[PDB]
Amino acid sequence: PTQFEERHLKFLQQLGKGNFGSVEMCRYDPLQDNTGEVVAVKKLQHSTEEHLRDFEREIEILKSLQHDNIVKYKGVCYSAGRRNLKLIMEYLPYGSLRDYLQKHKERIDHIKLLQYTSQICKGMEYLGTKRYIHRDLATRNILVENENRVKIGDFGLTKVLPQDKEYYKVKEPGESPIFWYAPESLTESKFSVASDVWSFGVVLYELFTYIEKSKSPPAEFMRMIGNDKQGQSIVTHLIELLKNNGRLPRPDGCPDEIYMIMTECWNNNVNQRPSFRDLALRVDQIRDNMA
Ligand SMILES: CCc1cc(O)c(F)cc1-c1ccc2c(-c3nc4c([nH]3)CN(C(=O)c3cnc(N5CCCCC5)cn3)CC4)[nH]nc2c1
Repeated sequence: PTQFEERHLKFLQQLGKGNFGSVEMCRYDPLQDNTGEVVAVKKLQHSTEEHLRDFEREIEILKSLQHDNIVKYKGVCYSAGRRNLKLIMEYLPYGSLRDYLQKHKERIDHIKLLQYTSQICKGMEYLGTKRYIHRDLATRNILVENENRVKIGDFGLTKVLPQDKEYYKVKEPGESPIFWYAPESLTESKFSVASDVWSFGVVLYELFTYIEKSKSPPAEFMRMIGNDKQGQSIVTHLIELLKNNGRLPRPDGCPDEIYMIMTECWNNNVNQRPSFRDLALRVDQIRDNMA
């Protein structure tokens, strides 16, 4: 069932590419008659021992997850051995929520945005039960199954909390999604349920801007940082801005109670951010009040 042989994988098209790995749309066709299931397949380009260990950890996390709002794991292809593993996930033709929302915004009202928001909270609450910190919550990493269902994707950075600590410190982090990071993640590389809640605030911001390009978190933070950037890195300007209570502005058209939720997620103190359970409850009630 979870056994996939390289000889039966047929390349259909490219679906994405990072700095060290990529995603392809393949058909898994053991009958060789083109009736096989279409799947999304991840592989690494530059396979260093550390990238390999991270990839194996991503696969172990995916094997453990079964939820309606989490992308379905199918298996792994071990044909070329440990050095060239391939991860097999369900293929979702609607793609990312970031792209789907930009494409279908004329048929996606605030009530629909809140239905997606609730599903994301539910998926996140489930991750929390397993002590998993997603670390890359963003609309580009949430996938769409249909008009009524979204699923949390890209578990490439997901970490498991230590048994006795409420945070995981990442010893050696590569290129990071800084405009979605909590301040303690930027300054101390500390990741927790509370830093996933901060990122969730940024996701909610993305949704309510309807992915208007000029309003993206990098566009707004870069404008807020200003023109006079001499002497310090962008991460340094970002750390200072957030310490001085600089925040993404309220999208025009955004309900006040939704912006209030974002501002609470963006508390500088890890211990003062809302829980995903409370976020689901609040979002569900705002959505019920709208209709
Ligand atoms: C296997 C990797 C993985 C690992 C995980 O830990 C995880 F949690 C989830 C996934 C994962 C990732 C993407 C998945 C898609 C998908 N479905 C579409 C896309 N992705 C893009 N898309 C495209 O049309 C597309 C997008 N970008 C392209 N690029 C952009 C950059 C390089 C040029 C090609 C090409 N096609 C529209 C449909 N379905 N299932 C997936 C599952």
